[PDB]
Amino acid sequence: HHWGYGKHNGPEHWHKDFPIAKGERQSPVDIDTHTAKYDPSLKPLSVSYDQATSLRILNNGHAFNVEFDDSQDKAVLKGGPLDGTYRLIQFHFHWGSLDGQGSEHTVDKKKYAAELHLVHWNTKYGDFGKAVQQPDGLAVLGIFLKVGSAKPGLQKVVDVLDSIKTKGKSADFTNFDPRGLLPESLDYWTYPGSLTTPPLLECVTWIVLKEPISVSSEQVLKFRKLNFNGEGEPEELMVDNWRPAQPLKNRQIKASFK
Ligand SMILES: NS(=O)(=O)c1cc(-c2nnn[nH]2)c(NCc2cccs2)cc1Cl
Ligand SMILES: [Zn+2]
Repeated sequence: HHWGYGKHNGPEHWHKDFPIAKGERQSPVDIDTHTAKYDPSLKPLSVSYDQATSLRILNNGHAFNVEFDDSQDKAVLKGGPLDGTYRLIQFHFHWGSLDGQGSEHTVDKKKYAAELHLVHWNTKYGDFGKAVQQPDGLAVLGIFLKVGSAKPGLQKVVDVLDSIKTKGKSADFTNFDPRGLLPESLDYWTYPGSLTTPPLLECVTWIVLKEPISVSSEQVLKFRKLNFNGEGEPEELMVDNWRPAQPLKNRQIKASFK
């Protein structure tokens, strides 16, 4: 009876196994655009992905992860609110059953169709497992998806999903360039938060881009054909794998822009 996003094991249940679910810095949150303050002291954000080495794509039974070689400083996030160097380890998405829901963060209570999370760990802690035990251990770059024009840089991901339909399936996924998933502007909001999946550790600096990327209806429809189940089990479509907005509590959301 493990956590998930079903009727009986969804986000409202997670506190029973993970009491930090009701903690002081849980994610995601609603970004109230009128309450977020411009912080002119935020340094410019540095996304250095030209040397990124993608390795593999995995269906982990609640999303799919694109994993990178993070055994050296190739693909790194620096600047903005961050002290030091954060190495890209994986990206994944959250999405909906319908275009009107799917994102984890919301903007003035608006839900986007999906949300991309590029997960990075703080290299001063030496490995990801040590970093998630620290209040500044991770940095996640969050990017909203809206449905409209296709995102050409997403299609290589869409086209491999047929090969990882069910939980525990993986496929080689080399030479994927995550720069193709970025919007034009790097304007962002930032706040201290958590993992949005169990174990919900309070170890994340969130950096959420203001500009959404556009993907096509056909692209998001292919996300919704994945399965939560393993092979040879009753089909349960992988949709609505998002945690809703959590209380902001004693936190301020800072804007990089006026
Ligand atoms: N939604 S999120 O707050 O961005 C988050 C979600 C996951 C996730 N959910 N399920 N599987 N991974 C994650 N895993 C990191 C790694 C995966 C494998 C080796 S390290 C990290 C973060 Cl910060
Ligand atoms: Zn995520």
